[PDB]
Amino acid sequence: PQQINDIVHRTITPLIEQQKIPGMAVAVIYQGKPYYFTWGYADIAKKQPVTQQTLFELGSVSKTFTGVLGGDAIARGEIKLSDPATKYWPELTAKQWNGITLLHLATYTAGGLPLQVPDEVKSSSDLLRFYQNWQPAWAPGTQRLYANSSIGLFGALAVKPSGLSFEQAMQTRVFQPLKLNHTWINVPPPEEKNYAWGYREGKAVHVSPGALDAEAYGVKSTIEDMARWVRSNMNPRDINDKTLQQGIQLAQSRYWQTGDMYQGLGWEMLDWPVNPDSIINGSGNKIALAAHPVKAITPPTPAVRASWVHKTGATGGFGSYVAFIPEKELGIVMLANKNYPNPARVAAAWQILNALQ
Repeated sequence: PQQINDIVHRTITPLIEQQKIPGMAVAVIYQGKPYYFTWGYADIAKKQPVTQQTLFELGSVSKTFTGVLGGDAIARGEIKLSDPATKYWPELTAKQWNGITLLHLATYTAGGLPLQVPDEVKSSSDLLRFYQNWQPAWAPGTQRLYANSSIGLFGALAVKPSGLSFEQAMQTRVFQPLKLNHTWINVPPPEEKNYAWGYREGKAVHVSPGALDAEAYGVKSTIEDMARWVRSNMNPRDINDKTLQQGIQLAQSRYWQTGDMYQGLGWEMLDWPVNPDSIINGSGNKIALAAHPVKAITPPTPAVRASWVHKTGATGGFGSYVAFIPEKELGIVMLANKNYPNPARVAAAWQILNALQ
């Protein structure tokens, strides 16, 4: 339908020009079906254009994969969200960890875990020392403070019963069943040809290694795989793998309320129809990174199909966004090789999906 083409070109074209994005890929999901768009260059210098094969850094959109992998392990009976973090990390003996559960880690409510794992942390002993000496600001379950060190630790612990590394657990239990065949945490040598460069202040960059990077911001993927990721999270019931179907549903359950937003595992949700000012303003880092009081939802609300489900992600050189509405079979993936302001991403997505409603 040419309607989709129209609304996308009228929305994304000025976005690209205004934000000076070198390359971009967009998928709209309309009635379940993907429609693809690509602009500009994956590699400016070599004049390599963006394609449907082009790999982008997803940044914190990675956390949605981490949430779903966590859900899958719950469904496997390997972990429970109410389990204490120390149950999977006996060497973590510090006083302050007593009441902190997996749920808290996964939902940024452990009590003030920092945004980033410190650059100094470069070994297993370094990472233990980091968490051993960490001193919470608040009691568990009182404040949401968005943080890589929180959901990152959730991911590393959640796979401990499987006996597999986070990376292999993720590939074998999530990517592979969903045929995300060009989705990587570590881009192998034959695929690096497809790996876009990111651009920051004019320079070409790739995300640097860091502790817990795989769990928090380390996934790379194509627009096609990302379209498949969205369709899967929109309709888990059409997936063969039953623990994965169940994990997908657990990640969209509502564990907390703050303002108009509900916290899932990785995913964040709002009731649909949604107030556009709310998600646009909410996505800006002055709000998104701020500490906010939370309201426990007990029992956690089963995945609500009348939802706006969504996640932003950034690295130094990349900016990504994913949003969908299960009840409407409507969704969008935006991948760009420049990190541009979150509210601009959400405004563009809103205007596209609102026109298609």
